[PDB]
Amino acid sequence: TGLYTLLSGVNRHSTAIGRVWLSVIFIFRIMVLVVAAESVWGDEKSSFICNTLQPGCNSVCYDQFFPISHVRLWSLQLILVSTPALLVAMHVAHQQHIEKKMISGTLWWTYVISVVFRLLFEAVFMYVFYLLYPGYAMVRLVKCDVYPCPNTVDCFVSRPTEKTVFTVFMLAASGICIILNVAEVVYLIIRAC
Amino acid sequence: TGLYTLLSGVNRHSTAIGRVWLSVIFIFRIMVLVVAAESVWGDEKSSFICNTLQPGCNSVCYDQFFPISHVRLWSLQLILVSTPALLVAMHVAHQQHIEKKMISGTLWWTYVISVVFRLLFEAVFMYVFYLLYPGYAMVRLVKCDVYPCPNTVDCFVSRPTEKTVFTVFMLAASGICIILNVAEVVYLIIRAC
Repeated sequence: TGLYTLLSGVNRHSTAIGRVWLSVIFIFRIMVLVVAAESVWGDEKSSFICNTLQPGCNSVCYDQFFPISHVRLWSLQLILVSTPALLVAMHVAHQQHIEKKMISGTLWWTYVISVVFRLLFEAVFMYVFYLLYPGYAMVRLVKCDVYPCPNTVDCFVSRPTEKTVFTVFMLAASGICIILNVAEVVYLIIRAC
Repeated sequence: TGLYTLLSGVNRHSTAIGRVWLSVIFIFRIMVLVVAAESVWGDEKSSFICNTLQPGCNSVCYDQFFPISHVRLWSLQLILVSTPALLVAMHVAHQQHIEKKMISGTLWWTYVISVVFRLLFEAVFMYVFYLLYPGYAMVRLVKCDVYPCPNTVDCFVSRPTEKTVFTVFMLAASGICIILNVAEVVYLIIRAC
């Protein structure tokens, strides 16, 4: 859990919000993703079937309707969100090593910049998820007309309801994280002056 | 061949047109139908296939696109066209038997009425063929959306080109028969006065 709190962005300049609340939500998202990765999204493509005899229609329809899986999007989002925290940690380690082998304002500015970057990454991933999948709910039946499928074919999705439930959980957690990051930057600015 | 000439409508009041030309066309139609009945229309339904996994779609699509086979239509047309000729023949046999056990105008009127009825039957069968199958040509691929087929499916017809050739032959023969019957009634009316 210590590695998770390090990846959250806990810093000596962090207030209570960033130290005790943001890290817990980060760990919660990690745990939910670990639970839901291969249990419910494991057979997304192998169980995807269409009512046709045309060879190759299943694969092209699956690629058309799922350009990138939800789990992979959430994994990329978590990696990119955790990157600035470990960047700051490595910078702190470098500064301490330089001190050992031989100011606070630089640390403060680095912390606020990293928080802003985390907010930006969360916002852009929310926007791209909205672009790819406008509705939070997943449907049982889809209509596919991509070549080589003739006319329009019916295709069926695996576990729509469970995927909808986990999507709701993940989106709520991401929204809470965005709100907490905005509160963090506002609180730091207020404390500055 | 004598039975065929009897079924054509050969009568003692018949002129050359009805005695030597109409009967030959009748026999020609019979022979072409016998050749084409089971050779080319035999596998019309068993070889009819559609690109789908839906059970029962082949049968409903075949029934939708072929309400009655061409061969059965031609068989019914031949039977109904040959009916008045044998009706007249049985009436003549009855008259001769009555004469044996004990006028010409009755025979003349019966002959002209039978020719008119043959013309009407040929015309109505031509019209119903035009209603069911507007084009003389048969296509390779058809689009079917009848329940329970989902959306629209592609279905493939057996031997479209050979069926088109035989359809052209049969339609030309029927048209020639219609023209000859009209000429027969006109010639009989002219000879009457």
